[PDB]
Amino acid sequence: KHIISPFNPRYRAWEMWLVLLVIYSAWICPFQFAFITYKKDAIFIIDNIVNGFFAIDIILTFFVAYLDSHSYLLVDSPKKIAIRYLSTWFAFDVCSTAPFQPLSLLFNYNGSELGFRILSMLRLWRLRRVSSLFARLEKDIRFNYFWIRCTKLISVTLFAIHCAGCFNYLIADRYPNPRKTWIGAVYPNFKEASLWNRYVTALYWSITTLTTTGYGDFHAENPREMLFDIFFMMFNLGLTAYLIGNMTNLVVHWTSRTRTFRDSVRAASEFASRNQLPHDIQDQMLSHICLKFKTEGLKQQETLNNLPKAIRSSIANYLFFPIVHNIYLFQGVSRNFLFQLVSDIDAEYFPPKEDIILQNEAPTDLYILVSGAVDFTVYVDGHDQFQGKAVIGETFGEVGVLYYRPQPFTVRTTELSQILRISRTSLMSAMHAHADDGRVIMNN
Amino acid sequence: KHIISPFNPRYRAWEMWLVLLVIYSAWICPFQFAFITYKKDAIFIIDNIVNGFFAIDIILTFFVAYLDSHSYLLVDSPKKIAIRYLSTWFAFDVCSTAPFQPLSLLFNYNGSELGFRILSMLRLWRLRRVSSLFARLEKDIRFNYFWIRCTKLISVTLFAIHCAGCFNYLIADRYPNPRKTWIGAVYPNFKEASLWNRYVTALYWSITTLTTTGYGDFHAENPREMLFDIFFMMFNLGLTAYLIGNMTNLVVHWTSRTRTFRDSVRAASEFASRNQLPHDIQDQMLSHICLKFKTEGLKQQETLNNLPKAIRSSIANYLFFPIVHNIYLFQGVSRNFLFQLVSDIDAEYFPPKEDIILQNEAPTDLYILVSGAVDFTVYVDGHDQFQGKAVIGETFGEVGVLYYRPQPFTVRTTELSQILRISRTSLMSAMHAHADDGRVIMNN
Amino acid sequence: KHIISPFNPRYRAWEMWLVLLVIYSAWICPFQFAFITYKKDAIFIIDNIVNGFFAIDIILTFFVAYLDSHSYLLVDSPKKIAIRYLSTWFAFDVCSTAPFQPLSLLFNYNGSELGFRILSMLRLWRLRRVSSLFARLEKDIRFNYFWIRCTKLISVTLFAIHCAGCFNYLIADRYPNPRKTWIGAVYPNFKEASLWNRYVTALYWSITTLTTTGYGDFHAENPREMLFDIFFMMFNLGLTAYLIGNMTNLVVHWTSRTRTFRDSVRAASEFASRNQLPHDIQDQMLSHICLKFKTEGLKQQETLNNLPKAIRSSIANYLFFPIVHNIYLFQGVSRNFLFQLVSDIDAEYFPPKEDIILQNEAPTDLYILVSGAVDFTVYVDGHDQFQGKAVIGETFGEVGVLYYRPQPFTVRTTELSQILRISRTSLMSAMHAHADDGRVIMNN
Amino acid sequence: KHIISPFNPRYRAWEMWLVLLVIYSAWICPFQFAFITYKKDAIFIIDNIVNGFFAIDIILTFFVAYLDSHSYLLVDSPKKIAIRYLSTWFAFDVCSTAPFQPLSLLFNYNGSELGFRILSMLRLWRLRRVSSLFARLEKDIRFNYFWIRCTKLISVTLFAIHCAGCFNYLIADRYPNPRKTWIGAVYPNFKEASLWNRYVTALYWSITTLTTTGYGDFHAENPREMLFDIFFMMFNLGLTAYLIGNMTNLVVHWTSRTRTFRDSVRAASEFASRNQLPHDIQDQMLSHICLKFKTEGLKQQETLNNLPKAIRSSIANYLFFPIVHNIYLFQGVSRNFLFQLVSDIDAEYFPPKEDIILQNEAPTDLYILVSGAVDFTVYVDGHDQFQGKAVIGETFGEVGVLYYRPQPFTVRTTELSQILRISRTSLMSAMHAHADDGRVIMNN
Ligand SMILES: CCCCCCCCCCCCCCCCCC(=O)OC[C@H](COP(=O)(O)OCCN)OC(=O)CCCCCCCCCCCCCCCCC
Ligand SMILES: CCCCCCCCCCCCCCCCCC(=O)OC[C@H](COP(=O)(O)OCCN)OC(=O)CCCCCCCCCCCCCCCCC
Ligand SMILES: CCCCCCCCCCCCCCCCCC(=O)OC[C@H](COP(=O)(O)OCCN)OC(=O)CCCCCCCCCCCCCCCCC
Ligand SMILES: CCCCCCCCCCCCCCCCCC(=O)OC[C@H](COP(=O)(O)OCCN)OC(=O)CCCCCCCCCCCCCCCCC
Repeated sequence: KHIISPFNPRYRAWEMWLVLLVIYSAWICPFQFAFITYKKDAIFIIDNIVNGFFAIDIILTFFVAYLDSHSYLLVDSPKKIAIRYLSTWFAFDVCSTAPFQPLSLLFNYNGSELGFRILSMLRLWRLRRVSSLFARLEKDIRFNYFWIRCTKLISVTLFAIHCAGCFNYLIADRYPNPRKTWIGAVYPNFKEASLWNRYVTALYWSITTLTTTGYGDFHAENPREMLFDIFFMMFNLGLTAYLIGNMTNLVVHWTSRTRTFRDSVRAASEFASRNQLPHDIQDQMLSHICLKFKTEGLKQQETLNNLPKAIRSSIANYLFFPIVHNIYLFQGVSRNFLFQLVSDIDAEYFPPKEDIILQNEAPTDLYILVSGAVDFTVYVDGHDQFQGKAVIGETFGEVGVLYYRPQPFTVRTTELSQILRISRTSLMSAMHAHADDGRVIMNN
Repeated sequence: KHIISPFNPRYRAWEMWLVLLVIYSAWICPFQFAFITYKKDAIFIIDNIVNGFFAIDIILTFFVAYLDSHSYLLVDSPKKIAIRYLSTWFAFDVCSTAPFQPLSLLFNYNGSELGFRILSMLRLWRLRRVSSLFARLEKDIRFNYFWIRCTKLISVTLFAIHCAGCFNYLIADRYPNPRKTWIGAVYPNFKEASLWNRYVTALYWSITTLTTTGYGDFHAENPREMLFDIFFMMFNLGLTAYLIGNMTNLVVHWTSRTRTFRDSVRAASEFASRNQLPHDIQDQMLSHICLKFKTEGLKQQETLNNLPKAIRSSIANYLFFPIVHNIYLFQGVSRNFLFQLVSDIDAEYFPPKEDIILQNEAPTDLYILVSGAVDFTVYVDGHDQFQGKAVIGETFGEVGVLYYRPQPFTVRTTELSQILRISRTSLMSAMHAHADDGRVIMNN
Repeated sequence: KHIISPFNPRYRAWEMWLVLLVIYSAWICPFQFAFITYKKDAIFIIDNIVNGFFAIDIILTFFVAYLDSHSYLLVDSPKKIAIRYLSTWFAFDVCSTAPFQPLSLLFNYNGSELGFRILSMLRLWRLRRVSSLFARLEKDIRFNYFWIRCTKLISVTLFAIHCAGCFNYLIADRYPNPRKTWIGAVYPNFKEASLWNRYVTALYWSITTLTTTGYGDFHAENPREMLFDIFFMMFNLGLTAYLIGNMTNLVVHWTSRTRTFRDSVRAASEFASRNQLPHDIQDQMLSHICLKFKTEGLKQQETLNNLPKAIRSSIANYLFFPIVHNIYLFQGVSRNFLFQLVSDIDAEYFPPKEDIILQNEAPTDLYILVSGAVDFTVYVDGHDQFQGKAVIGETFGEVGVLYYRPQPFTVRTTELSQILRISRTSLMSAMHAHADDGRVIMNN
Repeated sequence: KHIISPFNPRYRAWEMWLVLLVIYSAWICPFQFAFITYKKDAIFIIDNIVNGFFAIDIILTFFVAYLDSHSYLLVDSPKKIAIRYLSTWFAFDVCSTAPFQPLSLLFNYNGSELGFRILSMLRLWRLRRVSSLFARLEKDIRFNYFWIRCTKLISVTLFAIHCAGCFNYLIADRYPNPRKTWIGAVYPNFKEASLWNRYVTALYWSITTLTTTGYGDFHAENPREMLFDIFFMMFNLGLTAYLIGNMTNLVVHWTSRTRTFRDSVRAASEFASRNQLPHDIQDQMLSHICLKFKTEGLKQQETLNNLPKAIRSSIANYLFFPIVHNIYLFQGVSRNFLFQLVSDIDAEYFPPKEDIILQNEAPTDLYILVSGAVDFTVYVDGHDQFQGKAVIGETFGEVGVLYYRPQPFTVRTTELSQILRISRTSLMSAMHAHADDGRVIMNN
């Protein structure tokens, strides 16, 4: 219709500008509540320009498409747009837009009272535009997760230091008795003096109790600050148990790859020590785990067991398709038979001096050497050698279909392919009875 | 029999009222132990009305059915009811009901002594009605788990602040020497003065050491408070290691859905970067993981692999039964053959521009388009198109039973069904040899 | 041979007595190092009786069998016993037995010096008998794990409070300058006075910094205590990060059963809300998860998938063997055919009003009602009913071997057995072609 | 070519020497920044000898092979070596080598200024040689993981104590007002006195706030130290939430073997208590879990399900190959038939008095006794006995191919082999129709 979708450029840059008017309007919202208690006319225009840019956006979000939850498609219908916005965030977001301190200055008051500037704390209710941006950026795959989760953990404590260093200056500044307050016991005057733009003393108190260091030079004196310190030191129990529990969740997400690798190396050194294995086979099982971690990641088979059928079969056709193409065992065969390279477990990456195929074995699989070198041997000491692109196991459908002639083992560092009795024995039926003819030509 | 079962309304509202008489009777139980040490006749009637409502419930729970543990059925037998209650919570719950301070006032005493009002601390033994309600509400599926586990974590610390701010006023109030106590060193009188209903000073001390802030304005002076601070600061080691360990368990339960999603996106970007994949296939595997998370949740296949046989087969008959009904390949077929839509993996939700079926493939499955659109193509650039309810893979049991004619790929956002060679090839035997006749009519 | 095995009664009660002489000899080992610096003749006999009971056990452990690591059998050979004990714990355990303070009093000294009573700190090296008992009791299945792991966490901190409250009294008691120490700044004399058997002041200092409360009434004054507080406050970083990390491991072991239950309920309420399921099928899938948790535990199928072959088949022969015995479909059949009740998935426990078998289905399984009641119905509203021990699905090998006549659904609370086409169709071969004869007699 | 590979001995010992010149050059880098503010000529030669050994290594790393990331092979090409080093760590590592304090002494200055010795803090940028050594040693399997991860956790806090105890002495030493600083309020002079080589006071302040103990004897006085304490106490929130989250990760890696063992024992005692099993079968299922943990580890089947095909088949040929060799059922058979001992589940280790084979069962497997003893019995009380190397189940391919004659059960402690109907029934095809002849000879 005549509705703008909630995507680029005239809306995802307007929404990024209203975030900068929430970070500002949640900094001066408890700061002018305590320190700058005049608010005559100097900052008065910025807090009304900003409050005007949040009245436009009440109008503007009756024209956004909102991306329906049960259909996963955009809704372009100005009635269902309207009933949704009027039921979730209209009675909440119009109570943060109507001016109480600027506009209702004209009735009787002087722009300052206790139960009249507390109504200006509803400009902290527009913080949901920032909290619903951290929820959106966590699922955006082009943004990091360790540096969004810590930005959410930093911005919460920076707001808890600020909003409780300005709520403990109001208890001291509005005490009818003399300086028997937390700041008055060491700095006896602290008013109309001591450089009001440097409120570092009020933040130094808040960081000392939120981190639970506690020096005791600033502490509660009157029973008004004993109530506030009880309600603040119960908040800091819940805060530091939330930062520690979140950083514990992040360290586990940090170091889970290197820890489950050191679990499987440990479990394969417990196995080769209980059974008193020789050193010549313990090195073959430990060099393989180290090379599987360097090359195949940690969970690669679980990664591409979730791709449906055609994302997986298109990965295996960019990868090693001209490897299985130009070998002699499939030469002059049709395109559609070498379009079944969909069960190649090509994640081999064998280390040097590792046996791929033993001397005699149940001949389960052929291997295709992608890059590297392999040296055949016979029962005591023989010598044959395969080159950098050949096949090393093709005598599992011929005169030795119950045995193996050589015992190959790598020399440099070799990547193989491992086609395993599902595309030569369990693929009798599709095409290519010609492959069994191409093998006997090489044996002359 | 004549026995009331432990369910609604005359028992699950009576049990909710005795919880409010435990929250009260665990607040004034250490409060009148220390501050209001008179207890002449003012609060005396409320602590005996409440103590009478706990004598009724000793009688009443000889008539409750209790829901046997090895049979999972209610026991209505007034003898086995009686032996169970007399062996678990009778010698414990009659020691919290007999009045020691009210009733044994009449022998010799004045209602106050050290070893006589400590016997009134057995009214803290009725706290098991609250602790066995948090265990019941955690397994009730109509109550939340993140806001029951934090209510249990708040009520434990609120009781630890209260019961140790009233046990450290008794050490100061009952010290025979003058004000060389923790409160006497700063407020030298603090007795018969300083507004006894405002005991905020005793809670301000307890919150300062339980959170381990520690200001040092209130500290131990005499060796009676040095013993109590040792036994209290060893409790706060075990308390804050229990709140942090529980909130770490809750944050892991909070953010496990978005963290294992960002693990699988990371593992599929490590795979497409080691193998140097082109950008045109990396976008197909990354847009699929993002859409599988939005629609199929996280573990949906593990959810409905635990439903037995008929909960699962009734889900698949409300869902997409008139989808597989009115298509041409099953038209005029019996009801009982299209009552085997029990292996439809209908959780497709394919993104736009994703290939469902390649050009040539092992023809494993037919697909039924539920909602969306799909455009067929030929080897270079062709064009055919399926509508919003048709079948896009039905040539896997006919003239191309070893191949595929088109290569379909989505355009809008499409949900499919994927019946896969278990209800057309491995269902030769039940019924419907007519389905192979309905296909040749559409090919004319 | 003539060797005692390391088991009951004359050795596992002697070893439990030497543990009580380690708990004692690790309490007075830093206590007489600092406070009771005389040690003339009063406690002198107990520290030599105890030191004699540890010289017997050097002799005695040349006659213990020790239970070999690679063979899991006891070694009774007094030579290999000897080489093992002489290589692990002989040069360590004879350095904790030879008396330096008692026995070498006779050369020149008065039983006290700095570099002579530090050699009596090697009586802390016999703590390995306690540390190797916590490792043994953790794998003993008749002892708890939550109350052994916390006893190890309590005994470590109780020793860290004691051994660092006695090492910070030696810095104050042996300072050549006057009372400008941590205790001397508030209690100026503190020597030959202030009730030496009450060293609570030295423990009150240690608990204040180990829990990191910190009051500042006792702090370091001289640069000897500034060095000790640096080496102690680096130990308390490693200590409280070890208690919090261990209690986090215990809370996860505490509450893993109720948390993964609330994960699977949540995942099945996300599934029934995205697909807009009716309320009459959402209650069937949610009442089943709640009853599977109450009765089948959490992981029962993973429990008895690890028992080898005959522990599992003997569980299923005590359980529900006279259930499958005396039914009509196996009546007059041999013992060895109803000795194949080894694939009965009897963990049914169906809730009320849950459908077991639909109206028409692939007839996969028969069910045997163990306890409860079941009511059959026909397509709209019919009525038949099975009793408390009958068979409800036996028409899957007869005239309806492609269908189902009724649609049973529970009424009370029912436990079933579910034999599923592996002991009636895939057991044609063993015995009992008579079972197909017993079915046609009941149909007359 | 003429290029040295990054391995032993002339490079992996040169790199270990430059680590000792980073540990030194990150200790005196903030130490001479604050305390030794002269730096005339005494330490001047060591900070230029060290700065010369880091100018050699800028030259030397244009000749190292670097082990390519996508090929896992060394690159010997002096052009691609050069473009890699010039793009990662050349503009970073030449800014830490050019002398600013020594070499630019000759222009105008006296070797000390604020914005001139801050440029000597770029000698902290050579710390990446230490941080990239902890990343390398974590994946080296010949080094431990619990004592590399704690060495990284100790070295971070030792640097945070040092670098913030020297940055808070510069605020006190360079304050133009008199001693109204943190150290000046208690030690009023502290300059040209109080033993400058003992800066323990500046570390005692830093350890008191980093561990959040907080005594209050040293606290901020001027508004320069109130800014530094805010920026430091926000760092200590992020530091102690990183040490606790890392030690929680290490304790879970510490005690995961004994915790999942106590989970499976608990889950098998919940199962044998709900079903009211007799004590004679509960002991058989609990003694088996305890012996499977002692011998088979925790995850042994998951260990050797990842070895490819020939590491696994060479483990089973060193292990129990002369066990299956010299038994009567395979005597005089070829080598290649007893080269298929690749499906032997030899991890039995049965406890005493445990039934291996019941009286009548589906005869699924034969067993070969490796070490131990086994006693046969008949239905009530019979007696036969197998020796220490015999076969105990071979009547599953003969006259009782639907039954079992004895019911063996162990007596001492027995390890078996369990060949299970895949090498006698599903190996009809390879060789050895002679094995069925060798069985009838033993039955005479
Ligand atoms: C130097 C100063 C300069 C800077 C000055 C300030 C600049 C401000 C700039 C703006 C900052 C942004 C502020 C808002 C950030 C957004 C916050 C947010 O999104 O947090 C939401 C968070 C939800 O949790 P999260 O982990 O995101 O959940 C994921 C799954 N939903 O939820 C939270 O935030 C949770 C926070 C934890 C709070 C714990 C409270 C525990 C309370 C326990 C009470 C105990 C009982 C007390 C009773 C005492 C009575 C006697
Ligand atoms: C009122 C008082 C009354 C009572 C008085 C005292 C009575 C004493 C009675 C005896 C008490 C028993 C004492 C011994 C108990 C046995 C201790 C034990 O077994 O602990 C071993 C434990 C091993 O760890 P655990 O988790 O058991 O391992 C499981 C897997 N192996 O290992 C541990 O213990 C670990 C302990 C943690 C220590 C952390 C140290 C961190 C160090 C940080 C660095 C310090 C040095 C820095 C130097 C660098 C300079 C910058
Ligand atoms: C206005 C301000 C004041 C307002 C006051 C309000 C009045 C209070 C209202 C009453 C309401 C609260 C009533 C009490 C709460 C009831 C909840 C409860 O008790 O829960 C039981 C809980 C069970 O544990 P949970 O983890 O739930 O177990 C799950 C699996 N069973 O178990 C627990 O809760 C366990 C408690 C944890 C404590 C652990 C600390 C013990 C450590 C001791 C260490 C000693 C070591 C000694 C070392 C010294 C060495 C020298
Ligand atoms: C007795 C005294 C003697 C003194 C001797 C001194 C000798 C020192 C010799 C040198 C010692 C080593 C120094 C270098 C340390 C080397 C280790 C290192 O840097 O490692 C990097 C480490 C990496 O992280 P790790 O978890 O290993 O990652 C694994 C997966 N990549 O990363 C880290 O280490 C991370 C650092 C810790 C994290 C700190 C978190 C702080 C964040 C909070 C900041 C808040 C900012 C607020 C913003 C306010 C905005 C207004």
